[PDB]
Amino acid sequence: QPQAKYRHDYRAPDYQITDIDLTFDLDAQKTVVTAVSQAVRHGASDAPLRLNGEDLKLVSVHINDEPWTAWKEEEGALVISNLPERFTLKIINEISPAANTALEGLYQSGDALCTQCEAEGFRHITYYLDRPDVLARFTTKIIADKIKYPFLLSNGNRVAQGELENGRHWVQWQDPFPKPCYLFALVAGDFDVLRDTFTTRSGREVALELYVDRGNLDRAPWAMTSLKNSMKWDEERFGLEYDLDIYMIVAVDFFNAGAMENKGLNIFNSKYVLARTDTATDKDYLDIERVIGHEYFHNWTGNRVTCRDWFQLSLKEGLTVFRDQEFSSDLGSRAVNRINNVRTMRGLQFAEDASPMAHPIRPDMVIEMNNFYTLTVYEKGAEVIRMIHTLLGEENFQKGMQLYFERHDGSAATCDDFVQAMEDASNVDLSHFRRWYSQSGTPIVTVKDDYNPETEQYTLTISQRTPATPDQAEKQPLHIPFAIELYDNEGKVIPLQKGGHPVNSVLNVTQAEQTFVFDNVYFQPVPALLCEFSAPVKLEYKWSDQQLTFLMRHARNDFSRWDAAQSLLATYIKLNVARHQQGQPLSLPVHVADAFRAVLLDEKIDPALAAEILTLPSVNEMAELFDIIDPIAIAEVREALTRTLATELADELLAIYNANYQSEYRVEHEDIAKRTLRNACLRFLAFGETHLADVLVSKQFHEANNMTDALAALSAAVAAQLPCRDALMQEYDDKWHQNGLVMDKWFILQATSPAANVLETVRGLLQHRSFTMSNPNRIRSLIGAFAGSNPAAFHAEDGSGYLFLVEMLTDLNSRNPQVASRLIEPLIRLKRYDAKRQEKMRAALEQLKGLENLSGDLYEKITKALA
Ligand SMILES: N[C@@H](CC(=O)O)C(=O)O
Ligand code: NA
Ligand code: NA
Ligand code: NA
Ligand code: NA
Ligand code: NA
Ligand code: NA
Ligand code: NA
Ligand SMILES: [Zn+2]
Repeated sequence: QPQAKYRHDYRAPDYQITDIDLTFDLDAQKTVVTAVSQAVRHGASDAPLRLNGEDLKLVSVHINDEPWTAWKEEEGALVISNLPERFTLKIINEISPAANTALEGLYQSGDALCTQCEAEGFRHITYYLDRPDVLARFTTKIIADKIKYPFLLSNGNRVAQGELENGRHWVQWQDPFPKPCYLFALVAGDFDVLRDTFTTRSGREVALELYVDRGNLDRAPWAMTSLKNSMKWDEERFGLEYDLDIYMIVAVDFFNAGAMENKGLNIFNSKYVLARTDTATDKDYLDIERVIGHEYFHNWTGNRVTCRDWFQLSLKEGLTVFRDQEFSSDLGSRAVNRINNVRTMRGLQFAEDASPMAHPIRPDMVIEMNNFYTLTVYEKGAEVIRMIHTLLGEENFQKGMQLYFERHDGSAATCDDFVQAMEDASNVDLSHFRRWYSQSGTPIVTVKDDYNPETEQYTLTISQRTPATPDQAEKQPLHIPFAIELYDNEGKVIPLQKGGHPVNSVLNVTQAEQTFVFDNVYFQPVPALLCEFSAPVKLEYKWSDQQLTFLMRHARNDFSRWDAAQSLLATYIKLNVARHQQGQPLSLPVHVADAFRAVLLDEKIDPALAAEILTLPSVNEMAELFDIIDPIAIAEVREALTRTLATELADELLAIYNANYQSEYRVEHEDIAKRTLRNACLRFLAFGETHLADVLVSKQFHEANNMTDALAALSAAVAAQLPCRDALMQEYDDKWHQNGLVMDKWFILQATSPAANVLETVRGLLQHRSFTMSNPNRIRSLIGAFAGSNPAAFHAEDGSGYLFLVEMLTDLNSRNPQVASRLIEPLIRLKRYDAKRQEKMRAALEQLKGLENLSGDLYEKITKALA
């Protein structure tokens, strides 16, 4: 079983490879790879060259065309001794794409051949320095059957091509930018292609090419549009242009993650490309936008400046996630973006940071690097970049970006390099701030206030601490940017000031305990605290219900209104989960329902914001409110809350639902906001009087002129168990079974059903004609959704959920360890549950621990969990 690697052990490579010339004789069963690398020794004279390789059949090794005798293969490697200081290495080896079920390296996706090399997949293709601080100029020649693989793509530009006998042909590509090998890509296959052009602001014309399976061309234009929007935004906001002549994107159906930023040749999960208005939701559209942007933004933050080592992953991922969010936010509703990203942080990433798998955004120890493409590295990473932006402001932040690229373009850099550039450009000290890179867990910030009428001073007393995590026992105070705003009783902002002088509204919370005093506060204020979620922390402040509804009515930033609503609900969620556990039904003060009534009827509230306030926290967000999670109580309480609101607000709900009717479907931000509000009302209405509800939901499903409205109705039928549910579900199956992406939404609904027999229906679905264990999207939509988004069923008291997940992981461990490791995440959270649940979950993990051929991916998580 493999060994952890440690950040502190980094050392510069003994050898570099500057140029590599690859040839593939491609065939599904047996591909022959010939790799000619120019190498240069940088370390000691007697150091052997250690090349990484996995599942390779070595055919030959030459050094300057001399067959080499001074080498040996060992586990995962080829070690070559006694070398000159500079030489040409030539390796020939074979691999087998068709046997590759793990989907890393060169593998088969339906009838196409494609690659996934990040993190360490290139070593599955040939023996190489598969580490991202080795940067080479690639030239890639691909030879293949002309009829099966008429398109032969790799990074860069086409520089040669020819025909051969026996119906073969080849294309050779060259990419002038030196790159680590995780950015290599190869695709071969037969595709429809949508071609278009973007002209950069300095007048460079870029050819854009989107390759999709035959018959999918009608689902390509949105993705192409989003790519152009991405290129334009990166110019306007960051000053960055694309740096090559062609930009290819290939949509493939078998892909473990969302997409991959391979230079000039991104490969995407089809989920994040294909859309038409009858197949895809507004959410899909905005996800496609996000992910096309993200991969495009990587061209600079990732490709032109790469990562010295994998412990620096957040250097590219946090930053690129921050960029995708700023892009979505600039183009769409900034408040909705921020809100959703906060919901992800509080509801999903916080849970990871309290799990056995916790780590800092820049990890210190890793066994299987594929386990570290996480909510923490990505989402918390972005929150960290956003704290830098909070602290410097946009103008200085952009100077730091410029200094970062000027210093590091064409190299592999570290997180620390990025911070240093931000500090040097801005003259803001971020010494203490760096601790966000090295410390795990979610800080808890405790605030106490005092208003003094004699002195006309408001004083905040702010504390922080981060509990210990399983990985780190010592924790220290962070540099928390803690934004506030103070409101008088009409809703006007009170200027923050002290001893004659303006005070910055971003307070520097750097110690365990400190006090901040504001002068010239002539009237007792209501504060907004942690505005725009200015740091990724838990806030402990004893809000009154009235302060919160005041904020819902007057806070200047949309986000603060949302967040005040979430704090209002939180008290009553906790109340009612304790009640539920004692058999007591839901209790909600009248004035709380009235605060939501007011939001429904305030015509001055942006519908984008109203919709989010009227979207109740998910069962994951509700779970973060508790020390011990009771998932059955949480789910029953969320249902009961929804039915209570539905009853108390029925007439207003119906009215706003009807008022937001739109006969034209458009993918435009104002329209999306109205629809989102409409459908937020629908969710409550689905839990009204049974007959009204059944009629309204069924009508929406049947008369929808787009998938957003049809899915929302179908989902409501499922959630509220309405009489029409089985018929609507069967209709959607009959209509859409041949379409995987669309059936995924139905699999999710099945898996997250509140029906008593959900598990049984889920097992049955393992034989459904649209399901297959060969496809990660199907896996995640049916199995992963059950385990991860239906905690109430997953955690059924008879333990049937755990046994089901064990059976599924027993298969996936061998087939596709990365998807297995995604799916195991719910079981590793056992210590958040009660003793009886812990016990069955430990047993399930001990069973897994005992699997023959346990993957490293699962071994890592399972041993942290059982600790
Ligand atoms: N989203 C993919 C790759 C990326 O960051 O673009 C992953 O989890 O690796
Ligand atoms: Na190099
Ligand atoms: Na990536
Ligand atoms: Na990259
Ligand atoms: Na905007
Ligand atoms: Na991966
Ligand atoms: Na507002
Ligand atoms: Na949670
Ligand atoms: Zn990324």
